Amino acid sequence: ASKLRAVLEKLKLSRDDISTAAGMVKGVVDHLLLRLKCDSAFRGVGLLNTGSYYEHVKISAPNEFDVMFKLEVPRIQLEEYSNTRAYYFVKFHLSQFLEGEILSASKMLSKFRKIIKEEINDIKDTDVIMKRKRGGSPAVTLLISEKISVDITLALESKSSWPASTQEGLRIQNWLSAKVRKQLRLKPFYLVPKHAKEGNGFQEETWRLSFSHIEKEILNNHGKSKTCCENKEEKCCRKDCLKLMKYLLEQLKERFKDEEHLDKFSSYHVKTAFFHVCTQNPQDSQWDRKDLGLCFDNCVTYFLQCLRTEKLENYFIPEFNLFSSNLIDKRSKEFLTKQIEYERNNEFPVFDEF
Ligand SMILES: Nc1ncnc2c1ncn2[C@@H]1O[C@H](COP(=O)(O)OP(=O)(O)NP(=O)(O)O)[C@@H](O)[C@H]1O
Ligand SMILES: O=C(CNC(=O)c1cccnc1C(=O)O)Nc1ccc(F)c(Cl)c1
Ligand SMILES: [Mn+2]
Ligand SMILES: [Mn+2]
Ligand SMILES: [Zn+2]
Repeated sequence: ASKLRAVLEKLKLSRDDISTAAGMVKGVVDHLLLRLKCDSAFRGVGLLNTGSYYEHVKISAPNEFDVMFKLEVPRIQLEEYSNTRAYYFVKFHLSQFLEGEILSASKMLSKFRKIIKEEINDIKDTDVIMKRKRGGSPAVTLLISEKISVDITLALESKSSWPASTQEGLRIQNWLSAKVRKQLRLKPFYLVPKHAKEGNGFQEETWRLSFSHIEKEILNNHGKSKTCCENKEEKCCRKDCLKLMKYLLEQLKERFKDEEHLDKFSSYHVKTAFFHVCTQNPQDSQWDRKDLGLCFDNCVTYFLQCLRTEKLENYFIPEFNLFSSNLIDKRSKEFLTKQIEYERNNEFPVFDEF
């Protein structure tokens, strides 16, 4: 009926596209998993599916999938890197990766990337290529059949207690319950080969904490009520609001692709801000389908406040500020503030098709 509901209709994924893309991705991922198990270093890899497709908040087309290839490293000892809260040294067939007693993130990622590159070349039945290494990413990115991108992130799995920098994160007690928080923090955590900033460069030995699996569990079990979105009387608009925030940023980045001020914004910024708004608004009655426009406004104004105050804490690691001036210039946040305010004040013309 409404403008926003019409936008959501256009953002829905086609069942046929899903069927084709799911089969294509599974074939390639399962192949690489099998072949990586042949290498002595990656003998123990397992699959975890992550990101927006597996949280059912992928929009427009199923053409971008995220997966972790995780390895359990028992007796893992961590050392936080230079008070960064999110980046760590890992102290420790893995010997090829040691730089001292440090298990080098870049060394492992390099070898991981090299094995995958050699293995996709032998896939003659399918058209699979490696995309160029994108700086700062822990992923190795594939393109299947010129159309579907798959980001494969190497991860070390730890079944130890989560690091102390997470003690005050995951503030879900009033929304999803204290007992759920306790259950989630008994799950493993992951380290991925995303390196801390060091000057104008990177500390290439360091790893980054990742809780992508907890983000998926929260998105796929997202209500105060256990039956949220399982029946026609409890269809909340939380996922719709995240889809609309993602589309707002996707559209602005496309329009402003030649404007440097939008380069460092990402869908993870809107995902993080969305989790915070869920913490702020914990009741399912604050996400009623009939209030879609108000709920989406709640999300837009929260994100605008994050930009203006330069505060967007990582949801798991509260002293890691994604909107720190060390990461994004004030001028760039003000620029995005300007464009989002324009959309809010004009009923989101960037959502119009014509
Ligand atoms: N900067 C980051 N910090 C922590 N985790 C991240 C970061 N970027 C990506 N991730 C994780 O990796 C997943 C996949 O990344 P990405 O493909 O960029 O996002 P997405 O959520 O799948 N959104 P999209 O692909 O645009 O629909 C995210 O959902 C996060 O769980
Ligand atoms: O840091 C990054 C940079 N982002 C990307 O490379 C990107 C860009 C466009 C689409 N997708 C992606 C992707 O990452 O999937 N990603 C990241 C991934 C897993 C993690 F556990 C952590 Cl901590 C960070
Ligand atoms: Mn994705
Ligand atoms: Mn991705
Ligand atoms: Zn719901």
